Amino acid sequence: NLCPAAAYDSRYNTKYLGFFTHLVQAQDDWLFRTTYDLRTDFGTSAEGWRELRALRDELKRKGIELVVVYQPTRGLVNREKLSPAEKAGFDYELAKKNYLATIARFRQAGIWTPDFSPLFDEKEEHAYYFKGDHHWTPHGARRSAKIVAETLKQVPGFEEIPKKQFESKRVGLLSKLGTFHKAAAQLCGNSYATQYVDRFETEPVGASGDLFGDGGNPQIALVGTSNSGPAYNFAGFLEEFSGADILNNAVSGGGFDSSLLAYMTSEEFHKNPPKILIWEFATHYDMAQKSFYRQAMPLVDNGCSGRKTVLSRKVKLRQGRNEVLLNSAALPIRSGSYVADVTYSDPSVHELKNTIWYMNGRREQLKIEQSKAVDTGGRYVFQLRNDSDWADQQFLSLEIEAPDMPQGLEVQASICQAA
Repeated sequence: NLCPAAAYDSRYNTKYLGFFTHLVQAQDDWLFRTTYDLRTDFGTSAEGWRELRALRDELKRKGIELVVVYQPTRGLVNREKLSPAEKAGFDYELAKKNYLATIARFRQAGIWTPDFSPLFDEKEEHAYYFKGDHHWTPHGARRSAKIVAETLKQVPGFEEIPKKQFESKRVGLLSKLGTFHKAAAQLCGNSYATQYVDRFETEPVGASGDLFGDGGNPQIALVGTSNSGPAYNFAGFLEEFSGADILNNAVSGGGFDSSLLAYMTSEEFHKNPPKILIWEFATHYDMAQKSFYRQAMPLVDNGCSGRKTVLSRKVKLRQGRNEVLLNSAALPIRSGSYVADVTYSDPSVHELKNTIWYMNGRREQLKIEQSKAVDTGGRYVFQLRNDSDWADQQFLSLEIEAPDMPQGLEVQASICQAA
């Protein structure tokens, strides 16, 4: 039913289109993406695995256990919706093997990791995935949350977490015209039916003993993508099957990084850290991205908050370059053991362009893009570079390139010792 042009990866050469490379027509109105859905490669580089373990450890030091929800591919779960040709062409066993190996590597990094493989190659009346979209249906989210809940119960400390009874009810229908279907419409002029599935919500029921473990506060937090959003009720099913409150901090559009970064920038996170942090994302993200970890690591301990700065200053941004902090007294500030903490006056500024000068004339240009949908109060936090040959350098200056900058916009920067 798809037009011939749809079969060529080079036809998907744009921003919108690159998320669909390339579309194939399966049974009924099922579409699959070859590179996203029918992939056989999973995981990350050795550096990625080291960064994941380091982050897990930092979290563990703070009394936080990490659970990763590694959402499986549409190909692994809904294999059977493929055409016989496509099914024959999709190396399902290789994909499954590589996926499971990746799950094992998560575990080896000290991360609790639910195994979704019993859901693979499913035969279910309510399909795990939408026909022409990248989101799971609520039923998919539900079957996933049952397994995750089983992992949560194994997590050290889970027994002390306050327990409640939750019930999930269907409260309406959820309409979705899938993104793959829309992409195919743009490419081929095709037209696909909007899907309507069961929409669910979850509520506490019963009496208001076990409710008061850990003083009664919620102890489990969820960070994630649009998949953990309210429409699919992933958090609600987690509560239903686990008996525990789930603080949902998912960010739609946030991808791999945004939700967790915004959450760990929040004050409540550092005031009352969760015993358990659940982290949900899919298989196409680059898990080794260094600028992610440079923020996440120092964010575990609230950057410079509560702790004395060696330098601190507030300047109004001019168009272009702004020198923000200058070590004019030539104080001892070793890079690979120092941290930056920075706050815009306008919380709607979702981009930060930094230049870091050292006493040897070298420079680092660090550019941090933040999701449009989050609000960290305009705050950003990052470690000074500690690559092989940078950790040793003496800090000289921090400069900030102005953002469509709001008028009057100022910025507050501070540099502190790291623990």
